Amino acid sequence: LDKQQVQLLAEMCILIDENDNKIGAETKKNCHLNENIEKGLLHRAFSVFLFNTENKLLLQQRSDAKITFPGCFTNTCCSHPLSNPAELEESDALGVRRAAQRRLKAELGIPLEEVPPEEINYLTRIHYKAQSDGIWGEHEIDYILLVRKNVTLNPDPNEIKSYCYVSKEELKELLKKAASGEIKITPWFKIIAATFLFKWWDNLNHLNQFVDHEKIYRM
Ligand SMILES: [Mg+2]
Repeated sequence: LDKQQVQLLAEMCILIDENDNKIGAETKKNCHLNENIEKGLLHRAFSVFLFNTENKLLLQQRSDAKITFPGCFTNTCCSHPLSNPAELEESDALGVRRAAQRRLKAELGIPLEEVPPEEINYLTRIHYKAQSDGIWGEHEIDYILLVRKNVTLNPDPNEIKSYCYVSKEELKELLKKAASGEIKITPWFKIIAATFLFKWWDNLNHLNQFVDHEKIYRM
């Protein structure tokens, strides 16, 4: 496996129960092993959907170095808060927003100053489980975050092998090519595009009717 990505496997994730209450901490490696997921290990995560002024969504294609879903197209950023004081903060989901700011800089090279927590809109949470291969997989309650800004980019090639802003029609053609096997997409992107994505995209200026901090949608 890629050395840089192997080093990130030692990061401490936040373990949660099924209602997103923190119950412990565990390494990223252990949180993504199917053998631990099969026993119910679950951690907190987030997914960013970043739109620019032209109302295009910023997608990334994961690098081939990623241990789970390498080379797959997905939304702007999908990662997780760490088990440290700053990112465990539950007030107004500030820990998750701080982690999103941190990873947007680490993966896409977006300056910390362009995406401070006050620019990151927490919409709702989705619970899902998937397998990448026989060894690795995912099991998380994902905080869906939305950003609307014309950021600057300087991505880390270790993280992504490409990025692109897409209009709604372009995302639709992308999804068609994924159905043909032409390209691959991640499960969390597939789930969200099939459920809430186009709904939020049509109301970027009035996301209020779409905010739900109470329910955890079980996908
Ligand atoms: Mg995860």
